Amino acid sequence: GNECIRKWLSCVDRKNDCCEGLECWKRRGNKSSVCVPIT
Repeated sequence: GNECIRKWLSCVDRKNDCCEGLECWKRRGNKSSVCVPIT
C-alpha cells in the first residue's frame, strides 16, 4: 500500500517517513523541513 510522505510535504518529525526517492530537506523561508526529490 501507501505508507509514506509524498514529495513536497512537511516532514518536521517525519524525516524517516519520506517516501522512496525523497529526503527531508530543511528550508529557510518555509521554516519547515520538507521531503525533496533526491538524485
